[PDB]
Amino acid sequence: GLVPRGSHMTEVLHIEGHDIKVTNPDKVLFPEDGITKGELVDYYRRISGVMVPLVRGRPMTMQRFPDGIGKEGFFQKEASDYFPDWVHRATLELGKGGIQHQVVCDDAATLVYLASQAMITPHVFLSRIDKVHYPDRLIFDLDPPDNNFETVRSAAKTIREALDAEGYPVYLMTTGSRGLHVVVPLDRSADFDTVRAFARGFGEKLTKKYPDRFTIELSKEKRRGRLFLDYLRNSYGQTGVAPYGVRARSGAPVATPITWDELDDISGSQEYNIRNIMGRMDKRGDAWKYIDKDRTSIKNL
Ligand code: NA
Repeated sequence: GLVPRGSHMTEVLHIEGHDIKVTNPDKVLFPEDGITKGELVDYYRRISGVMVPLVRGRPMTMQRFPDGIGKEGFFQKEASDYFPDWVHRATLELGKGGIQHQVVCDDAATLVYLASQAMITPHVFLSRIDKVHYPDRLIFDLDPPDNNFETVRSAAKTIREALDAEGYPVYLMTTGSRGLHVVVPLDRSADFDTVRAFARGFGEKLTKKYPDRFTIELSKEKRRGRLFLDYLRNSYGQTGVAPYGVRARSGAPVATPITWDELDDISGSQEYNIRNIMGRMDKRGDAWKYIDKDRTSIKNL
């Protein structure tokens, strides 16, 4: 279950002053691809320059696969006791009662260390820990009911035009699976309840305009094949796949920020993957480089 590549039993990377040990780097995590633990860590190391700004401050849930994606992996919200103290934790009060300590990935060392701990996919809050109930992202999470990319691509364009028509900045990323997130950056002046009411009301208006096409029906059977305008990530405690996060799918696809024009150049949500994304970055640059400069507020409050 190796692709031997000359690695030592343990490689030590030196990132931002921290020694990060990568044990068994030639262990295969993607069996159809021969993508090893080391190659995954190297992906997160080179992508860190663009990804760190997009995940810093966010409570992060880890989807870890110590034996690769062909075997069972797990979600983990409570930070491991053995993570070094320089890996930031956020202290969160559970609605249950009591507290949870989640990782916050505030720098490249942390990102690389989490990859070395077999994190494949990071999932992050729509808010940052210094104002954890006040999102800086509004997400519409679009998946096609027919598993056809054109279905989600056309919905994403219409939704973008509807938000652009109201005066909002609209950003976009693939999820590296089947879907797209349409994203409005926010200035953190409204709390989640306000943002989510907006998102639901917007979805409701869009549904009334295109009633055979879109739905906000919460029950899957009532949808009757219409695309769900999923506003439900806009709550405290919800996560979305991190921008530049790897999915646990063959080919190692990446949830990639893309421009609206680029949406027509691609063929599907898994267009970019750890092995072809560097060519993309070289040619196109980070589509979300200025996302936070466009941070805005909900109109008519
Ligand atoms: Na939100």
